[PDB]
Amino acid sequence: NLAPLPPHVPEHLVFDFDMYNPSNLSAGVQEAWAVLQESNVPDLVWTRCNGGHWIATRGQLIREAYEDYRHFSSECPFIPREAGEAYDFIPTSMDPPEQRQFRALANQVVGMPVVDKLENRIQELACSLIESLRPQGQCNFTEDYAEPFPIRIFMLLAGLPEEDIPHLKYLTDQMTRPDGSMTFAEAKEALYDYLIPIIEQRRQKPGTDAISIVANGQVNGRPITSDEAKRMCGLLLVGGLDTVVNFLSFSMEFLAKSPEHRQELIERPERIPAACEELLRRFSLVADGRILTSDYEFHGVQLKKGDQILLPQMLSGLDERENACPMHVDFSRQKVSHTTFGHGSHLCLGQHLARREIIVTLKEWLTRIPDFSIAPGAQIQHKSGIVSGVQALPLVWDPATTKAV
Ligand code: HEM
Ligand SMILES: CC1(C)[C@@H]2CC[C@@]1(C)C(=S)C2
Repeated sequence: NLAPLPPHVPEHLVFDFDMYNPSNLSAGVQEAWAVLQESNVPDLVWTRCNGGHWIATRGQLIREAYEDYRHFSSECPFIPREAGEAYDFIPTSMDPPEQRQFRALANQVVGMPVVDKLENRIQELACSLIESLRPQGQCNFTEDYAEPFPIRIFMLLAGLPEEDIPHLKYLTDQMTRPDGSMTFAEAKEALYDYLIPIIEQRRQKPGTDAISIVANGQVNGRPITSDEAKRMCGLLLVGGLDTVVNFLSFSMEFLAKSPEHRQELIERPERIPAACEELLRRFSLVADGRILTSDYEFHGVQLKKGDQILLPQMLSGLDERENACPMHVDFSRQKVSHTTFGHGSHLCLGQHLARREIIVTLKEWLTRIPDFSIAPGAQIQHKSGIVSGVQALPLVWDPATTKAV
């Protein structure tokens, strides 16, 4: 289902990439995207899929576009347009200067100082989940760790019942990796139905949780509105539920396949932080975009007002112009160049949280379960979307090679 080419699009710029179902998905999600970076592909292409939109393919262009909010607006950041249109998260669907006030508040809730305070729980949960798995000699890493670990921490931060996970996780998934079961607006609405009563409750009787702080916050000298609080919280939920979860699975799949990388981390732990960056580069997984505010000629291509453009954060670090041998995992790269957590004014506020969760997992897993692999005859399937993911990750190990702590 290709959309008819608009008049302004030169036929030579056409490359029919489906962000939701790329062609070489079997080879892995990052590799399926990386087709965009082959020599036969222009830097800036138009795809007829998902209603027609531009895609910048090179880290240089992606960064420029991300910097330029005047031309590339966040108003409609999701493809397809109906999703971008329904999209009303804060701060994400706002441009500076307006964005700034909302960002400052979101920052109060997820930033460094929160990470620092939660550090002990993160460590406690990771150790507990791992120890609980260790003697089994097998899990479903996606269901058994990648989900619970980051989610439970978010749940704790947000002061929401663990019981809500399944319902919430379903709705968030619908947003990044649409099933066809529900449209964006429907999904958005169901999440909002969820949050409304809670926000209400927390404006009346505040707690110390993230929702309480957002609901009762100050933006541009006045109080946040209920609707504004709803729209921030909605974003927080998607970030909490859908990011760290998927990343861990890519990373753990790689480690399961690469003894020499595991060993490296076991023997030279000083390297963890560097490896975490390298994994964030190689297993980058986010792709959103912007909307043209006006007619604009960008690197010799004429963009029309209202045109959406995908600026895949995933792609920058995979670009050979940015990193030599991109598909190769090297913990000792002199410079790890990525835009995994975004670029420009929308840089990921939850990054500090994400990094802490990753580093803990690496350290803690490797400590107890140094030797593991993918289950014999399991085929690992990746899934593409706004946030890419791994369907299931069956791991096996010999308990006798594990270490209790
Ligand atoms: C592996 C982990 C994650 C990755 C790769 C990631 C990636 C991103 C990207 C690419 C953006 C910018 C999007 C844009 O420019 O359209 C961003 C923004 C954002 N993310 Fe993260 N994210 C992660 C984890 C999280 C977590 C754990 C949270 C906390 C709930 C979260 C909260 C946010 C917020 C609040 C923003 C918006 C900042 C603003 O618009 O000013 N992220 N994320
Ligand atoms: C990856 C996303 C595009 C999705 C919606 C905003 C975003 C930056 C976070 S955090 C979740």
